[PDB]
Amino acid sequence: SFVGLRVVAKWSSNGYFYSGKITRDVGAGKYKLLFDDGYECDVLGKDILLCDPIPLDTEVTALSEDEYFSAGVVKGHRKESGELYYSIEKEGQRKWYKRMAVILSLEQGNRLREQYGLG
Repeated sequence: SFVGLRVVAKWSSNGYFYSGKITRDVGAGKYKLLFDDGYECDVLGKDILLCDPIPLDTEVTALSEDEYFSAGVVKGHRKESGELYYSIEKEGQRKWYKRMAVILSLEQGNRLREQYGLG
């Protein structure tokens, strides 16, 4: 089963995909998500990506500490102390981001559904 897996799943009300874990198989292609912020919703398998971590060379949206957002490209993954960090390149410069600071826009997550989606 997919229960217990880390995924990146769409939040339908804004179209963005967020990291979380499947907690239940609701049936018929639907799954219960527990997002990493503690929000929970049912999500269709087609809107769930099996990528823990989000892949190298993927376009993502990085969250900066003052509620700004920007696109960047994943160039690294690191483990430090049981936690995942992403190295994100924007305009030739790389910066590190914690897992919750990296999300996918609708257009960024849709690109991945073929290879990673649970549809």
